[PDB]
Amino acid sequence: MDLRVQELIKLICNVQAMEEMMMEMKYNTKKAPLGKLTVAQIKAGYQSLKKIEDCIRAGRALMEACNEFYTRIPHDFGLRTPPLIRTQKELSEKIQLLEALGDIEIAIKLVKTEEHPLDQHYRNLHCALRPLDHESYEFKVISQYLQSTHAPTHSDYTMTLLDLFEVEKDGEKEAFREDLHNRMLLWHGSRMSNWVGILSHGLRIAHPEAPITGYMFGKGIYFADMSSKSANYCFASRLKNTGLLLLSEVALGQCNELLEANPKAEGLLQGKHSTKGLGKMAPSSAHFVTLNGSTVPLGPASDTGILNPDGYTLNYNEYIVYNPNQVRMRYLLKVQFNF
Ligand SMILES: Cn1ncnc1[C@H]1c2n[nH]c(=O)c3cc(F)cc(c23)N[C@@H]1c1ccc(F)cc1
Repeated sequence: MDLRVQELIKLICNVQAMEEMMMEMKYNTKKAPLGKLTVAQIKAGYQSLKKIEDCIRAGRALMEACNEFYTRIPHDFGLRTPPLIRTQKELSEKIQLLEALGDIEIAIKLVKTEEHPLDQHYRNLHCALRPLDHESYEFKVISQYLQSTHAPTHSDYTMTLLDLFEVEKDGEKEAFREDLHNRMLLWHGSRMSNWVGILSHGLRIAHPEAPITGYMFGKGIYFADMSSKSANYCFASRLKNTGLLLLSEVALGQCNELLEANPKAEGLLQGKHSTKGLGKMAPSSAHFVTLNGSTVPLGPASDTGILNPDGYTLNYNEYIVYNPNQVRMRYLLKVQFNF
């Protein structure tokens, strides 16, 4: 490759990192190594999670259900009683875990070699990654957007743009809902473990067997107009301060705008093309710009005056599309997190 693209590839294709990351989520790799991971294993996971969600919707069976889960998706809690899976946060953790294994299952297949390995990993992605000049117009806007939509309540770090690549995933230009109005350039963040999957298969909706209570606005692909909302889903740390952020063209269409969580939001569409969870603070439109016919919601964020008298109010917006054909990957940011 070019060196910058080589180091990116190195970075995301590091299986030792993937292993470290999974141990950090308390997954037992000694017992179920990542190289012995299969689609069937991971479905078995979902099927046992579904059975747990069932017990929370209904009311004993939960101990049977949690055990089956831990049998099929081994964990490592050491000498402590393995905890039960009982709260919304807990179940959503288990889903973040399984998603991640699916992306690793994918990476491990892909990183197998027959050319230099890094050049092989790269080719098998089927997605052009192109480093951009830091003096260029596109880098200017992206930096401004990165910083200017850093949310005031994600004050625990800053981000530094280390490097920028334009992304072009085979298939996407053509599949894309070019026709839909309301097209915006929006963020997506994810665990480092997941990039080989996302680059090679694209952003995907939730797995079919995934429990729906995990998903605030149902099983779509989620985006923010607030860089740090997305960046939080990188799960970076002082120990692992290099992450990646995605910018994608998102064909939003008419938005069904929602004040609070509804996992059945997808059936609420009834003609519309996306869900938008309304936030307290959002970038203001007097400040937007256009990059290749996609609106870029430049910061800073302002009180939108939005309020949910019924309960919890979102701090910042989110957008959910329920078909990959509404997403076109566009730029990938290499970001240093400064804690
Ligand atoms: C954890 N996860 N797995 C796939 N997608 C995600 C999240 C997400 N990933 N990345 C983003 O940029 C994002 C931007 C949002 F405004 C909102 C988001 C996300 N919510 C998604 C979410 C959060 C909790 C949950 F239980 C399920 C889904």
